Amino acid sequence: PEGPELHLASQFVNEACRALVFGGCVEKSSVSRNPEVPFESSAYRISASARGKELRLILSPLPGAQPQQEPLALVFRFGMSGSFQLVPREELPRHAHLRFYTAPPGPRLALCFVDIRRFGRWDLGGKWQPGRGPCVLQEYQQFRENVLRNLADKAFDRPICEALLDQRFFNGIGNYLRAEILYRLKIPPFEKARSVLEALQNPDLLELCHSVPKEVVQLGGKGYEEDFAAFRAWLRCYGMPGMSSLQDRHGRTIWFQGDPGPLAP
DNA sequence: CGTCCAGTCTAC
DNA sequence: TAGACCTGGACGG
Repeated sequence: PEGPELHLASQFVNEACRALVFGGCVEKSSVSRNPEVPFESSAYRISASARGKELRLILSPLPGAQPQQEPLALVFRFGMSGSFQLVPREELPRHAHLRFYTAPPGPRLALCFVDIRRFGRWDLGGKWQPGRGPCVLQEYQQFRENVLRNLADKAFDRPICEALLDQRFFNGIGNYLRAEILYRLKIPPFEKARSVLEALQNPDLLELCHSVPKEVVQLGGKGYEEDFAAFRAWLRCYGMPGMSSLQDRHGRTIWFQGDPGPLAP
């Protein structure tokens, strides 16, 4: 999951939990190495917001809910397989690692953080990860300034295709968006990041870092397959017939058309 | 049956 | 840099 999936997941939680009341404890699977969430309330509401490749749940007790409880924030990173589902309480998916349980009246549900591969993480705190840059979807202008004000960073010595995965400057961009972004501008993936960005300061690379992921958000879906067909059809480069692929320095596969670029293996 | 493939995090 | 962290689906023999 990349910024668009985190964004659609936070919309899911807000739409699906809009008229729900949760109650009780926050149950973690016994196999999860993430922290126990110390929260009980007889009546709480769940909402969400996304920032880049992180999502923030707010647990909000209703007026008069017992025990006495302030709102609690949890920040999630999804790794390669995280997601949220709203399921019937006795029909938990495998790998439902964190669960919030509706109170009565009405059918007993569970909102679950589901993560097959368990690369996902959550922290108690509610703070965004120190060091992640602004959200390419929701903080475009801040995101653009943060890159252009710091081209001196050794990060921008690297190929543009690698620079685009560095969550300090491109919070929300991952492996499919870097391929799709670079292909719209026919920028060789192994051009030096500083060269492509100095030449900045007809949409440019930093505008596409916002508008490309925004296109995925507007497709909708992705558990949030018919909806996965829509995505597959949108892709112009990532995994597509007739496209070249190389490994970057960290063993991640960059898809592209044409010139590999000067800094290539 | 097996191999290979799909975002951090941290020990060298 | 390299390996670690995980599960499961696509494929090859």
